[PDB]
Amino acid sequence: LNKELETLREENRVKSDMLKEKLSKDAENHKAYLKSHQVHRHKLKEMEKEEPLLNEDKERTVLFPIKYHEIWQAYKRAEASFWTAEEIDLSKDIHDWNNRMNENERFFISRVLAFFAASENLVENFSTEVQIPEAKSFYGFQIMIENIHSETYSLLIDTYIKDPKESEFLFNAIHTIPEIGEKAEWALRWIQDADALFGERLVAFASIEGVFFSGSFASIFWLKKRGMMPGLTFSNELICRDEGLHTDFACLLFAHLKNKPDPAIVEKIVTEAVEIEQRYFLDALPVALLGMNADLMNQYVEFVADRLLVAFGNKKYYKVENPFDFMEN
Amino acid sequence: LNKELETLREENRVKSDMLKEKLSKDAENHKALKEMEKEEPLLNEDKERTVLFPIKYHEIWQAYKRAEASFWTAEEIDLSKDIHDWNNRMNENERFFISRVLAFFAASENLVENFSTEVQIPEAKSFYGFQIMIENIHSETYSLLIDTYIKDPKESEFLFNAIHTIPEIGEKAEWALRWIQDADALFGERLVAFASIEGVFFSGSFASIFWLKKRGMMPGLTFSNELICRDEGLHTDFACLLFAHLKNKPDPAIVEKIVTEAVEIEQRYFLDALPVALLGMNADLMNQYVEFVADRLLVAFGNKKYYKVENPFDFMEN
Repeated sequence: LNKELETLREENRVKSDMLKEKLSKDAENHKAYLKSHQVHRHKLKEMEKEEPLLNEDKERTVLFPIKYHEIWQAYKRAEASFWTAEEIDLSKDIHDWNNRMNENERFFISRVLAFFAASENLVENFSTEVQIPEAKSFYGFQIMIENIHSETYSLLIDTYIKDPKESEFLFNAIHTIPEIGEKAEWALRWIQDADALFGERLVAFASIEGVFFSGSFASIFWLKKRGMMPGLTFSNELICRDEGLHTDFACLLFAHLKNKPDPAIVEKIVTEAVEIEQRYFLDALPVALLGMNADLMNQYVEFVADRLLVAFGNKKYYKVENPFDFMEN
Repeated sequence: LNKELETLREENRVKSDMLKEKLSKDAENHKALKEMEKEEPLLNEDKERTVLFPIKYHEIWQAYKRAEASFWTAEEIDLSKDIHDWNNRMNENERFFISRVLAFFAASENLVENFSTEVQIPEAKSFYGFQIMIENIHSETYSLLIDTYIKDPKESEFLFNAIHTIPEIGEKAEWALRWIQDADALFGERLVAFASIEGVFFSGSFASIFWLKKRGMMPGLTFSNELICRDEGLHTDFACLLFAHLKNKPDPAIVEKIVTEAVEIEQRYFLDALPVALLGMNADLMNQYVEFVADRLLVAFGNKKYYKVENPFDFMEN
């Protein structure tokens, strides 16, 4: 019952709040920062109008001579990976859901799906900006391929849970998770607020594809090890692959930026993400529920962020290592 | 030389201007609902939904799947016998008309900024997402093509210079600022203008290239030109489908007038810039096709056939 859940959250109530606190005074620490940099950020955001990645090269309509090979190469690498939800064999799955997965497992996973099927930016704040065809291609496909992800998670939810009676409780007891709110505030902070430099939004976006969900991906690769939910594992593999292709791209584009953000920010955006992500599992879904070690999970998310930081130019802040070998890929 | 070109434009100088004039006083005739818009289901989020499956809008969805299942890349286009036919089978007149028709394709924000952004139904967003993605492959294709047949950028350059002096581009431009880029421009009207961009504003080139299929040539081109057309149709049809869900539809007069102004700029594309004669076609029949195409769209929108002409081509029977 909720009993164990309680014990489990309890074991990680201390660490949770250590974070739950360590975020709060970030809504302020921010107002503080911006307040005293009103002048500086103006200069940057003003020079923004001069980043090649952000201005049309009207000396071009040929629409081929490949100027940005590195980018293009990213488009092709992803155009070549197209896949639909109907390639997902979901047969042995329904079986393992009732005769192999215990009560604890049928819970963790159900919730982790409900998460995926919940979480404008890509299009309206990025695909619109960026004046190089090479990149627009990548983004278009990114938006298109992410819509297939969305279909997938629902198909899945809709395959395993056949009693909407539950499916309903499920989604009700999912919008009370303090993490959603916190994630929300994390976003209004670096993304939805104007006067928010492009380069900073790139770090926040890559953090959404590369950090804000690395915890669920691995949790599902764990089910692969104990050979189960074959269909899920398969979709969960293609998706992860994808969100990686996507994260890497942000990095690649960051690189073309001339006026990059202050390393401090790059590190702080990522960092605040990690903390909300770890807090996902030391509060809402305990990885213990499916045989995982909370300490190692926390450690992975840190690894993942660390990895991203280096991709961005900053330096490993965590300095932890890959606590999982099945995520070696 | 430019001589024949002149004779050809000449034969259709009278008809051209008839139109060239019949557009001008449209920038004025124009100068001469949006609140309820906020109440069209297609335009408002149904927050009583996250499940992101229960298929509410089957008609739409069906459109998405029908198009998700048609995915194709530029690298499936065999462009071998093409390069051959471009030099040893196509005459001077043909190398010209086609070159220019490619340069056109490779020139012509709306789909996304105006539309994909509006329309609060997932079923539709999926379709649009794929639409934007698949249209980017079209763009790549036309350039690949241009880049395969024309290997001397020295030409490729003249080509693109003597292509931005075409009065049609400007006119098409004004046609757009009129129904699309101007604010206070009802959604339903922009749908008619958008469908006109996928279904009418380029029907003339598609057919012109299906004509090369008849006389068996440019096999690669014909093939790409087939998949693309198929696509832009899937796309046009969709607009119609969405128009249907609208509760406050535009005044039939507008629906007819937007389409109509399009047709005229489209016909004028070939009675001024590229004469279909150049590749053995009959300007009278072309003009007649564009009219057929528009006519067909009007009925799709609910209006009535304004031209009443018929399909002057059997190879476009599809």
